[PDB]
Amino acid sequence: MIHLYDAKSFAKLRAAQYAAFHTDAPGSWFDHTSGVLESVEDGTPVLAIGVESGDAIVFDKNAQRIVAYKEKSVKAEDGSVSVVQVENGFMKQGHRGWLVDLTGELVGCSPVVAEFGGHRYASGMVIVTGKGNSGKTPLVHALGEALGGKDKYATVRFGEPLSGYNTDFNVFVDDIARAMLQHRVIVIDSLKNVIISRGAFDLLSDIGAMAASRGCVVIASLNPTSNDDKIVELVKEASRSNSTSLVISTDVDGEWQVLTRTGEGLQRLTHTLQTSYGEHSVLTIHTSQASGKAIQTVIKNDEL
Amino acid sequence: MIHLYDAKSFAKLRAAQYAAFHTDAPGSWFDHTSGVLESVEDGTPVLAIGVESGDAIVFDKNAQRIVAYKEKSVKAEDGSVSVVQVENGFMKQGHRGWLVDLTGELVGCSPVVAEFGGHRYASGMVIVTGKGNSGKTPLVHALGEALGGKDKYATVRFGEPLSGYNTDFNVFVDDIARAMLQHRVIVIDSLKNVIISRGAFDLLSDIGAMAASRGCVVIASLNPTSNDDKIVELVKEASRSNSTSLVISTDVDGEWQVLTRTGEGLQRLTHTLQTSYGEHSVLTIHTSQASGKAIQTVIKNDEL
Amino acid sequence: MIHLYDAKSFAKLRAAQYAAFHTDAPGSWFDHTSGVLESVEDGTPVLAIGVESGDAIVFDKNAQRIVAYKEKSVKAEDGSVSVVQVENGFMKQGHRGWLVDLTGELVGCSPVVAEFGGHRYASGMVIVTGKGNSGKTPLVHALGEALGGKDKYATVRFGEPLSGYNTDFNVFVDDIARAMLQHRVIVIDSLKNVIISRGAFDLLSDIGAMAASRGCVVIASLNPTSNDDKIVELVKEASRSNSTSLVISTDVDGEWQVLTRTGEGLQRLTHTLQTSYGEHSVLTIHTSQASGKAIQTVIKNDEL
Amino acid sequence: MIHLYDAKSFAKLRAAQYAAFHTDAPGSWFDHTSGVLESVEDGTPVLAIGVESGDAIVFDKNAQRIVAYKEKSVKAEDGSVSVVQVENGFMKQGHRGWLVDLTGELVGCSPVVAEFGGHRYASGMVIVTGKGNSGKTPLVHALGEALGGKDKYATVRFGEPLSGYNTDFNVFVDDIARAMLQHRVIVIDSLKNVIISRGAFDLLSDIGAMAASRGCVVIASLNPTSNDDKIVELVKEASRSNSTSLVISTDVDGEWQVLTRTGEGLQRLTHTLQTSYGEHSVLTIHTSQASGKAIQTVIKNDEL
Amino acid sequence: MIHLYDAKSFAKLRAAQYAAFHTDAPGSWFDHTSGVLESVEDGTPVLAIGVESGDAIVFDKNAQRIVAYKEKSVKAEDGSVSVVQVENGFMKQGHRGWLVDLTGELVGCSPVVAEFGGHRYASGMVIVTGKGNSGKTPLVHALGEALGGKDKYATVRFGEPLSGYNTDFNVFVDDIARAMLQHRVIVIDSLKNVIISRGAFDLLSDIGAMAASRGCVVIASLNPTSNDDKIVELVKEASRSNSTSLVISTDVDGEWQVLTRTGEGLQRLTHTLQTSYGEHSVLTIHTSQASGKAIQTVIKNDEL
Amino acid sequence: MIHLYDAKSFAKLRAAQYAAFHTDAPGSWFDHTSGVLESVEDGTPVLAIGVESGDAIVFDKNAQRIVAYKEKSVKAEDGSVSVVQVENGFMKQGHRGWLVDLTGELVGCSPVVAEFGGHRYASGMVIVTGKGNSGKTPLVHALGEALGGKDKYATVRFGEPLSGYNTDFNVFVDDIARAMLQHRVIVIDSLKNVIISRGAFDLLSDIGAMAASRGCVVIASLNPTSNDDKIVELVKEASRSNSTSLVISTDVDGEWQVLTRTGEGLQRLTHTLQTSYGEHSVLTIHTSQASGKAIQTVIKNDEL
Ligand SMILES: Nc1ncnc2c1ncn2[C@@H]1O[C@H](COP(=O)(O)CP(=O)(O)OP(=O)(O)O)[C@@H](O)[C@H]1O
Ligand SMILES: Nc1ncnc2c1ncn2[C@@H]1O[C@H](COP(=O)(O)CP(=O)(O)OP(=O)(O)O)[C@@H](O)[C@H]1O
Ligand SMILES: Nc1ncnc2c1ncn2[C@@H]1O[C@H](COP(=O)(O)CP(=O)(O)OP(=O)(O)O)[C@@H](O)[C@H]1O
Ligand SMILES: Nc1ncnc2c1ncn2[C@@H]1O[C@H](COP(=O)(O)CP(=O)(O)OP(=O)(O)O)[C@@H](O)[C@H]1O
Ligand SMILES: Nc1ncnc2c1ncn2[C@@H]1O[C@H](COP(=O)(O)CP(=O)(O)OP(=O)(O)O)[C@@H](O)[C@H]1O
Ligand SMILES: Nc1ncnc2c1ncn2[C@@H]1O[C@H](COP(=O)(O)CP(=O)(O)OP(=O)(O)O)[C@@H](O)[C@H]1O
Repeated sequence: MIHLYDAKSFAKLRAAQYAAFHTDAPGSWFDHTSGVLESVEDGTPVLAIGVESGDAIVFDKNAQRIVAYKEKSVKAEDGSVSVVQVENGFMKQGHRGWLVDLTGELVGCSPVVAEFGGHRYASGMVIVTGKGNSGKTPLVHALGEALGGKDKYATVRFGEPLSGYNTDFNVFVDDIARAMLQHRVIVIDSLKNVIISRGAFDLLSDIGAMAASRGCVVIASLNPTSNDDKIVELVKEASRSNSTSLVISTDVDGEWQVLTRTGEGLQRLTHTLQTSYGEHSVLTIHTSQASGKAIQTVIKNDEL
Repeated sequence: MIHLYDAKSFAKLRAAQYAAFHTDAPGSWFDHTSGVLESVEDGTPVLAIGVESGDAIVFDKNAQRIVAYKEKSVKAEDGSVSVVQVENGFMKQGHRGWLVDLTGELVGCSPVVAEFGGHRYASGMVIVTGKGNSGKTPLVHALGEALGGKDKYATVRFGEPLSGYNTDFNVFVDDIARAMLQHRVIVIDSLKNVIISRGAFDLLSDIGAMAASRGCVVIASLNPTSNDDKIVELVKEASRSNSTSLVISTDVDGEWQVLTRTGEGLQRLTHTLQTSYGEHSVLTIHTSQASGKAIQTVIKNDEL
Repeated sequence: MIHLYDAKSFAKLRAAQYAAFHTDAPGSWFDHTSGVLESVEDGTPVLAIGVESGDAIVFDKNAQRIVAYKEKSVKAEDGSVSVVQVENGFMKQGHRGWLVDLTGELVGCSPVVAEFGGHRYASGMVIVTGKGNSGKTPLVHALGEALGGKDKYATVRFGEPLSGYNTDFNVFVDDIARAMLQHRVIVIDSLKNVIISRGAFDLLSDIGAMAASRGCVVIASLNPTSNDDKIVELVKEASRSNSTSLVISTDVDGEWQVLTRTGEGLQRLTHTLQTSYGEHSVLTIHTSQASGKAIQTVIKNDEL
Repeated sequence: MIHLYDAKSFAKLRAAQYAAFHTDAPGSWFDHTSGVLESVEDGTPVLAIGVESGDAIVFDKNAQRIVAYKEKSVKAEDGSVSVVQVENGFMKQGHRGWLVDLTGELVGCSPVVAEFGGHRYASGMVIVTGKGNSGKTPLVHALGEALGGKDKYATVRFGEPLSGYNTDFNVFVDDIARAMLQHRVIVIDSLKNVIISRGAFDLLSDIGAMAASRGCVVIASLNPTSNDDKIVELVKEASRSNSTSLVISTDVDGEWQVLTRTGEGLQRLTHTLQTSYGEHSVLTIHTSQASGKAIQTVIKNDEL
Repeated sequence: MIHLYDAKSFAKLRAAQYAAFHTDAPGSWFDHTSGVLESVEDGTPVLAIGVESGDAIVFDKNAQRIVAYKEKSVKAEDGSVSVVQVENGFMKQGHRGWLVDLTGELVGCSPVVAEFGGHRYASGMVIVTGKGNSGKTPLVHALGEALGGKDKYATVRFGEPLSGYNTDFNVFVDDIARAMLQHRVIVIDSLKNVIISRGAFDLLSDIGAMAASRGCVVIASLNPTSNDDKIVELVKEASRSNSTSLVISTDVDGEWQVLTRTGEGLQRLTHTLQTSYGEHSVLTIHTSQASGKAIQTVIKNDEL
Repeated sequence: MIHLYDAKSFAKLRAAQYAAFHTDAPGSWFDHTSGVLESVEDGTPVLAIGVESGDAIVFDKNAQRIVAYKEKSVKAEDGSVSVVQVENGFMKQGHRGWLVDLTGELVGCSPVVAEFGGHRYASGMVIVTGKGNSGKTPLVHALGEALGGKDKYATVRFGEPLSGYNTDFNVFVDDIARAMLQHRVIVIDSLKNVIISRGAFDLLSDIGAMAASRGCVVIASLNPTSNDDKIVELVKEASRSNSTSLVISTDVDGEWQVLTRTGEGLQRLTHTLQTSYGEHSVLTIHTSQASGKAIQTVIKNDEL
């Protein structure tokens, strides 16, 4: 919905967003939204995500797909009215994204999802990319395990010529939806076949906000393989604007750079990670500051 | 509608447009249009805006979406006839934009929306853009607060991978319509995912006139990230022709240039703004001339 | 329809086309077609113009839109048959343009619409463009007033982020049709949003011929802003081939050059105008030869 | 249909094609097909041409449009079967082009349409083009009158911002069809708006064969105005492959070069024309050899 | 269908493919397939070819178009099932290409179609192309006569602005289907208007296999006129991969190079042809080795 | 489905994926999945593959196409639900790929399909490409025979102008499905006509995963002929990301290099092959290390 502000209420919001990343307990936002979700009347639509065609499928709090749901309206304090309807397994009325308010007045945040090795990581979408010899898949799994901490991370596999890999987009968004509804740390191995159908474009622009609102983190590998400048710019835009955080490889093998967005219009943070391989290619992240647009852009041209 | 002129009535029109920006009390046009809107019969369609498909959703004077409205025709002074009809929540007959006359013979104006720091600001659409390190988001919010003055400003959030951000275009236009019907100062944070569906193209060409007719101001951040010459020219065209005013960053951090259109075919005004950050990135605009097309173009190439 | 000719009937035609521009009384063609129109049976469709989709809306002699009209055919001398039918407000049978013959055997002319400052001006479509500091809007209004002479000119406003400006294409062509049905001097302030839907392409291809047939003149500002070669070439094409006359700015502020097509197969004329500003930006045109395609192409490259 | 040949029957065909251009009486083929057309049962479809959409309208021998025609089949000696059906003014079964055999075994000819100034001219389509100052419209009309000889030529006007000019493609193909059915010499002023809908593409590839089969000549002006390499190649392809003859301007004003195709796979002929203007821009062609592909290509790059 | 192999059956297949070109009696495969076709039940669909839309028309063994055919299924040795159905003149079920097995286990061959001047020529599609002064049309006809030998060759004429030339794609495929069903040597004069609808793309990828399976040869002229790199690469791909053989012009007038594919994955053969003109441009081919991919590519760039 | 992991379950998975390629008995995965398939209830849909339009056809365990199958759902451990329904021969509900779980928790593997000449080869999709004089076709057949070992390999022929070659995409995917359902070693001779319809894009994205899941290998020749950068990049992408293994030619005729993906997140292996020709072009592979992305990219540019 829309929000109204004066100098004072804006200063307050800025303070709360700052706290959502820097001082709240890591993973607390996820626990809070998990509660809001379990307070939902059973069978009520809580999330809608676009399929290949541009249509959306809808799920309930138990990650069950709702095939039918008679029209229902809800007027928010905003004055606006939200209407949801599901016919034959597809949304007839409503919108993509969360169909229940998980944030209230706490919007534009980057809820800390976890702390590891002395650094706080943001919820939302993290794109792992870069050129060079550092492997993306091993890094995505090591980050998944690290941010998970005491919790197991969820792995969504898509579009790789390996055994058991799903290659159907519609199954992919269904896997993604279920993961976000049930797990704080999510790994997506291969955004590649996504980088185009209306569904893929929707996913690219919707997932980061979906995750940030839930307080969960989605870690997706994006190999900028092609040298075709039209998708190169797409990968770069995804890395710059549809991602809450960016993890990109450097000149030095095994070393990565993390760029974190801490809130709407706030400064981006940056830090470096060292990594190494153990048996069967299992990678470990070793544990042993603000950046301006100038810096941001320099990192981005690495994609060229 | 169309208007007829001879030298004398054209001169009177030019004098009136001049006063609409330079001498009318700031924000008085907004108060005037609020009265016109309130004098509308309850349930009568006053505003139509396009959704993603290119279809239009319609609202009444109370920012409530009209789903059913029997065909009704009105013949204007012009002799032309306006016909409106709404079926199943969508405009069957009519046009995008204001469905009631908010202007009469006072057309082609840039109704002054507010005065701040000794400068008059126009209603209509303001695009905040530019390259460099000066942040756009902090600026749109500071400008929203400053032009709001005694009034709170409305914030429409769209397409950012942050908590509570809507990413569905159809919800976005619903938020925009309601904001313009109820508030004089609006902030749109992120025109990014707009820069393409028919709905997005409609918004870009419709919003400035909608707002200028209402006497409200829509301050939209537009980060010219991509270097893909096709959207680059789209961003530049938007900044040059679809905006009533332009606020662009300079070589010096914290400093901005404001290019204001004062009326149809009138000269543009320019002035500079100095700004600084305080706690939690809250930005403040400090407060302590005509330009030609050549100057205009020079600023525009900053976009490259 | 088609016309048959031999050396003699061809010479007569060229003599008559020459007269239509060079010796006929200014604005006499418009008075004549006004006569043809008014002598039409009430309700008879007289003009069809394309809407956005490519469909056409139809008007009667009083600029009223015909929503229903039973199929009716007419056989001309040509032997050809014209069939017109209107269903649910849209043309089911017929063609875009004038539905009644306003020309007969007198075709291929640029009927003189007015004489001002010692120069004869042609009816049809005039595109006012060019790069530089010379203002397009002040110029079209000044031309409208001057060619209007004793008569007021009609102003059609479209696609500008200013008050009261319509931005819906379908309302635009309805405005245009009515203006041509009722006035000899018409100004369109902004073909910009036209420069693409089938309706827009249709308008660019139809308007010039429509106006010339009626003996009215349509003066349209076309700011060649974008540097995107695809539309830049569209602006040139429109300026070169869809315009009966071209008024383009020069290196000297306030100075313009006029290129006039005087008839089918005839030479273009050229003359220069000096102008100056008075109060509130009201512009005045001061009063106080054939060209070859070489000259014409040179002017055209000013668009680059 | 298909044709079978052995060395002897092929040599015979080659001899007949040679005679169709070089020795038959000018215009005799037209008279022959005129007879074949008048021997057609009244109301039977003889010609089908594509409209904008890609559908085709059909005419009878009197250039009357057939709106209904119950399915009918005809087996040619080829063994093949030709079926024609017209429903609601549109061909339901059949093909574009002549629906009655006008040629028999005499195919691949370039029937001499006329002789003038010591040169034989071919039927089919002639495209008049080129850069420079020589005017296309005056030349098309002078050629029309010259080839007409004792007969008047038919003029089809399309897409020019002049009085009485039709701008609707569907009316244009109807004018073209009628002209080919009733006249040996046809002039089309402006193929411009054709150079894209399926109808325009069809016309470009169909007209030359339509005319060549009838023994009529279609003279169309094609101004290679745009510098957009995609249509430049289109104009060049039209001039090279969809035209039976090409008339192109040279470095010297008033001088033209004619390139004539004399038959399928035969050598092209070339000659030069001198011209001059009389009163009201009436142009006269003064009256007082084989070329290879090398030569052909050189002429074609003139279009660049 | 699919075929299984071990070293031994693969060796036998390679030996059989070798003999299909090098040792079988010229044109014997065509005689063989004629017998297979004649043994088909009357009315049974034997061949389907695509029309412009991408739909397919179907024929019986007597080159008669089938408009109605009740669904019928046949299970091949492969285990697969072929189902055919024809409704309202169009294939409802089935596939493009031969609907009956003309090959059995003899697949991947280039059945020798004829021997002339001491050289064996393959069935399938032959594209005649190249730049320079050597004429394509005279060559396809001379080759049609030479490979026909004791038999007349079939000529399918398409898309040339000459008398009796069909320009409708749907008639073109009907002519092609019938020719291949009834004649061993076919000449297609003009693949030009093909080089795009789904039907045209289908023809390019289907014709070579259709003909090679029948044992017939289709000699198509392809004039690489345009310099538009996109169709240039299309012409080159057609010449390289969609043709069983390629006949291309050299630097010397009248001299051609013949590149023949002898089987799947086998080596290509090359030989040179000298030619000369006689009366009325009738060309005669005078009669008085393996190449590598490098040579292959060299010839191909001649197309640039 | 999705899988949850912590450090320990992840290490086990990587150990198992390593084993699937490095130590499991060659071809044992295929025997295992053959077991899963045969234990499926007759009639149960087991595999869905896309046809040209983007729709999917479905097969049972016996490679028979299912035309009708009433909606049936199944809930996996994942909690997710799989729903399959087939109407009129097409999948109404379900997804492309395997409709029955062939992998369970064992995902992301490249199951060893065979061992030949001291090298283990992976199941999944192998693309055989490269520039130069080394023949693709002889190589795929030689690999098919070698990896076949004691078993015959299945050959799927598509898009070549030779006898018996199918050129219809829908028959192609039916051939492919049947081959994977019934054979461990499969060769596709020509993905060329695939490199675009939704079906083609689907195939390129699905086949590798399908084959790897089954434990079968699909060897496809892909001749990178065109120099059109758009498809050149499509060939690289397919070679880089849609292939489980890549076999590409070198500077030395007869010599190839093999790049094998050994598992999800694992390193690629590389080895070189020498080959030679025997009778009738039958090729023999002679029998007698990890790579980094740098190495991999260098190989890829050989495509340019
Ligand atoms: N306290 C502070 N001091 C200096 N700069 C600050 C600041 N707080 C915020 N900023 C700057 O404000 C800017 C905020 O970003 P914006 O320019 O609005 C684009 P964004 O929306 O953050 O990302 P986007 O363009 O990908 O959507 C950044 O340059 C940030 O560094
Ligand atoms: N009094 C004055 N003296 C000098 N120039 C004036 C003037 N009044 C207006 N102008 C110029 O007239 C021009 C008016 O704008 P125009 O070029 O006609 C269209 P616009 O207002 O720029 O809208 P647009 O950019 O969307 O097309 C500007 O160059 C303005 O500076
Ligand atoms: N008396 C004359 N002397 C010299 N040139 C003349 C002339 N009369 C006409 N022309 C030329 O003939 C042409 C007439 O204009 P048009 O009818 O438009 C034919 P065009 O200009 O060749 O094609 P177009 O439609 O692209 O402009 C112009 O070049 C005009 O200058
Ligand atoms: N007797 C002869 N002596 C020399 N050349 C001859 C000839 N007869 C015909 N030719 C040449 O044969 C060629 C015939 O043209 P082709 O190369 O087949 C292309 P076309 O079909 O004529 O035109 P197109 O490519 O635009 O469709 C021309 O180069 C012509 O000069
Ligand atoms: N005995 C032999 N000695 C050397 N090279 C041979 C050979 N037999 C076959 N070849 C080569 O093997 C290759 C066979 O062709 P491939 O590249 O596999 C596909 P193609 O037959 O060219 O069809 P395509 O061009 O449509 O893809 C050719 O380079 C051929 O010269
Ligand atoms: N033990 C190890 N030592 C060094 N590198 C290793 C490694 N194990 C795996 N890698 C590297 O990690 C990557 C594993 O391949 P993938 O799973 O495909 C991730 P990627 O290659 O970064 O993305 P991709 O899918 O585009 O190939 C490769 O670069 C591989 O070389």
